[PDB]
Amino acid sequence: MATLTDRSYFPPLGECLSGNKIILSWRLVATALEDLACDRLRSAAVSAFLRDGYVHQLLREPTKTFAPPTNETKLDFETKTGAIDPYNLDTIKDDARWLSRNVNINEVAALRVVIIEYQSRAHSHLTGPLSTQDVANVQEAAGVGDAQASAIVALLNVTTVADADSAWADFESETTRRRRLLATYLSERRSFLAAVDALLAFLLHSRAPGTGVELDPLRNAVLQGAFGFDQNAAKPDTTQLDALAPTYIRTLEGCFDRMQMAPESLDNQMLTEQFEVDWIRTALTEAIHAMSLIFQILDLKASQFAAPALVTQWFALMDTCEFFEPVPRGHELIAELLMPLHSLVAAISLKLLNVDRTLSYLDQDVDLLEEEEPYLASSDNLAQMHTTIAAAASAGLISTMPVVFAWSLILHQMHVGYQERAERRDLLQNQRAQAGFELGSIVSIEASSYDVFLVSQQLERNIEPAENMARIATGRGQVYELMADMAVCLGSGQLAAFRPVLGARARLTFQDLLKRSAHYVGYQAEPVSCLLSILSGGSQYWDISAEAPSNEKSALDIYTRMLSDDTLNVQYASQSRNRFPYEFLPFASMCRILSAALVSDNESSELITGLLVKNPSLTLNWDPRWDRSYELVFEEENTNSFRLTKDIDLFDAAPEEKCTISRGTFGRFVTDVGRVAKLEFEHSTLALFGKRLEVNLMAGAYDTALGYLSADELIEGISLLATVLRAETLRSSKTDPDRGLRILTEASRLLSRGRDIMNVVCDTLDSLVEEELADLDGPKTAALSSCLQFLHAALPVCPGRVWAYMARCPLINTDTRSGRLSRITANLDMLAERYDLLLSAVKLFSSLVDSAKTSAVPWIGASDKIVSRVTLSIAQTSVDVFENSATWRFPSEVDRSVMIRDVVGIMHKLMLYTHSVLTGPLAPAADYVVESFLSSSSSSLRFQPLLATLLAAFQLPDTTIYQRRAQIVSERLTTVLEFATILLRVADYLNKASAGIQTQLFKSACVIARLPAIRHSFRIPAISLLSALVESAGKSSGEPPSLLGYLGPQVSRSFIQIAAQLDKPFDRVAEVASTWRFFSTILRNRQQWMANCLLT
Repeated sequence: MATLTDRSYFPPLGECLSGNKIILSWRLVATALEDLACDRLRSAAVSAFLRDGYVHQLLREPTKTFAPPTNETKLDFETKTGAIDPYNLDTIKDDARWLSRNVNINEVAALRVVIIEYQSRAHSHLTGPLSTQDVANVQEAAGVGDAQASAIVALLNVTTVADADSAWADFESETTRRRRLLATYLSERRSFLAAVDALLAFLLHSRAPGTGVELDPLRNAVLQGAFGFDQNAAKPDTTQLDALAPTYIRTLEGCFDRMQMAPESLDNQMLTEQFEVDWIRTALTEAIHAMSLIFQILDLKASQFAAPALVTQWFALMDTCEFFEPVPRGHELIAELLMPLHSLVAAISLKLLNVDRTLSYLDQDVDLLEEEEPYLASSDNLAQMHTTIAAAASAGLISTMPVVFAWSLILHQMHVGYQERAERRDLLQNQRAQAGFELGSIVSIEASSYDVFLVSQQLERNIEPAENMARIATGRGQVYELMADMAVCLGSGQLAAFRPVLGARARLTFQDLLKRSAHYVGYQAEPVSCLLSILSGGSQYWDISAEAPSNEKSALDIYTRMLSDDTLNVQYASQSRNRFPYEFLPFASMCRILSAALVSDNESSELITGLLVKNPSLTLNWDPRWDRSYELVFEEENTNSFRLTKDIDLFDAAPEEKCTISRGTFGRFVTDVGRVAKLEFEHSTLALFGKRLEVNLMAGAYDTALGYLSADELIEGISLLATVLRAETLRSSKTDPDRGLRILTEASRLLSRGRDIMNVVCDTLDSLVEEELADLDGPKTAALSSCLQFLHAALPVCPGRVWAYMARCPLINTDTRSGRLSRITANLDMLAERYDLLLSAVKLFSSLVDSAKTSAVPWIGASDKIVSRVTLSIAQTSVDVFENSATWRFPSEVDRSVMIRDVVGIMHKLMLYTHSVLTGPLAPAADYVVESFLSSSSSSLRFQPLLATLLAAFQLPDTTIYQRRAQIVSERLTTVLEFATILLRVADYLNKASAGIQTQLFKSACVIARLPAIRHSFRIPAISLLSALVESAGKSSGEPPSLLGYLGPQVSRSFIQIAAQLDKPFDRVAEVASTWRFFSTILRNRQQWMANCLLT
């Protein structure tokens, strides 16, 4: 009746051991809730799991899940297994009781883990180290006289030593099985908290962009069932959701304890080096996902004081855990979790301090809501929080510097409030003094709710401690650089650790700190730069999207607040405009960042674009040759106000294309330390920059009042142009197109000779690259990126112009006699700006071949002739890059993964689009790629990057954060695998090749077949490839190479098992079809050994 049953979460043992019921482990549940995940969340298994009342109890009270053993659970453990070929019930029983004793969980929970391990042994086999023979195969597939070094470092890391026969002897041992049990347990712990975190993100974010987002029935079902939250109710009860925060805060003390010691109840020599890392990694991961949850809950009541009990609970925790700073940090797995952990710690602390509402409340400038109560109301609260934050500031714990900084402001404001009331009181004391010395009431001070705390620390008469905290944090504490890093971590770029939604709401705390510190700090280089970083969040031009972070409206607050918030807008945003273009970077950076981020919000985009087109002022260096073209308007003694008596032209010859500012326009000099003037001249920033751009080309044929724009201003200015063009493009409709068109002509509204901004950027591009033919300069190399990005953005609005220019674009046009300039200029080195340049080219090339597919359905500059040489050069360059990537040194492996995915993608699209455009315009390009890979003159060297992807994928860390990193490696793998399949097909299709490329894939089959046990998204592309391999071998005139032969007996048994386990867990139609395709081709292509293995 009342007692919620365990049976749905833990099926009867018999149905598990048989294979009927596959237990939904937390790992699978977690994967079903991953950032991409959508289809998996629909499946009946997961739907039932999330709708289970028993599961709901674990969600509210996480200590239940792996709760300590009791006689109540010992009893259930006997009952659970008194219901029942030997899978050895006694071995399973032995293990469950061993596990329960070693990590001190209850026998039922241990039994759950034991079965999970048992039902995933096939996966365990494949994730183990390769056999020695397998390594020999990879080595031979690589086979280079020099580039085997990069192959060697990869093989060394794949972990190598095994004779397959004894590997099974190891695997079956009692020791090895129980290490797997510990690892399965640690895996389940990580996944449990990851699941809870991801579940809340799923519930609290309606209208997410998943597949068929009427996942609302599931959302509503869980909300009402687990948290009593009825959205359709009059006033929804949130007390249960709220209760999650104090609950999960409690779990954090545990994570911190475990992070310091393994349970002294665990058998020795389970304690390998591998186990210690896994143990620590789990504790940290649990901490990170709990904190993510806590934040989501706090953010439910944002713009409002948290409950004081919540505020003090958190800071008491930070006190006992020393702000989560002392952690054992040896391995890399542990290392990449530190920044995310610290980011959440800072953000949560800031969220709870709520520096913005706190300062406003102290100035009696805010009215509390019904049940709102600030922690400031109590001196006792403040006393506890103070010593904690002060201790962090004294120890110089780096990650806590934002908290120290925010607190120093709060302290100062309390001190000011006290001094004000003290003077107000001492004034009355002196009025009554005066009236008394003519020819008895001892007037006291106005009472505050924080005074007795102030006195206890002497902060009422001595504010030096607060000043010093700010000094520590801005100085040696490097809080500005620190927040910039946390903003990348909490960003929306490829290095981001968290969901964009969470990150966007968290970065908000950092922005509030800068909003308030601007009162004490001016408009200085550091806070400004930091603010730009917090806004940027590590994004770039390629990340620009037509949609908001998970379609969330409030996720864009951090961006929209730059407009709507009086302090940020006046102190930062409008402040940057008031000094543009005299100071170019900040204003230009900010418009680029905001417009890129605000694409989905029309009212915000119009305000930013409108400002660029209708800009009220202009700030520049005063030309001393204008000392008679102005009269002082008056007051004070004015270095300030003046009025232009004559007209002044910003641009002079040595034409009606000039920038003149009519007389009467008012101005103001802005330094007295220099000669800078702010002119109230309304104008178009874009139109102006376009003309500045044009002047820079003519090399002294013009005069500029604005000066020659430098390399940095060249980079920033074009990127802004690119971004704004791109943004306006994505906002355009079929009822309102030509938005990008308008932006192009608005920027071309001031040029000469019937010339466009298009021509200016293209001429800039060509001129730059002859200047960049010197090749030593990064800033110029970066400017090349911007030109390419503009060209990319310009492609959708005027395709023909871009194609027409690419024909003469010196970067590629190998053309007449190998005039390939991008290759020479990029190859020289492969770091920093060079990578960005090469990426921009690749990305632009990819859009070009995309343009040919939609051209087969304004366009005037595109002819078959031109499209053929352009795409041929692209193919030529793509192959060159792809091949060279083997030896190159990229900034990071994530960066390499982007490069490889996009370069291989280009070549894949060339072969795939050749038939839908007689040879055909894409034919020579497609032929170039085909001939490049089929010729064994270099095929034995042109396979290495393919294998590198294979091994990179095989070594993707097991993490539930850094999902964007995992999506990217997955896209690199998938793209390479699918490219390999198209190669095999085309090779068979024209009967050439077969030979080496097919052979190399067989040599690589040992790695390929292990992929499906690394990630779900790997499964279908890997299997699909092996099927294409088997089908190709069946088309060879002799007897096809045995696939079972290469993989070995045991690996094959495990692989085939998984192809059946592929069908099972989520019931996806696609998974079933790939197993069917694989088995069908095995049975039809003379792989008898594999065929028989299929049935055993």
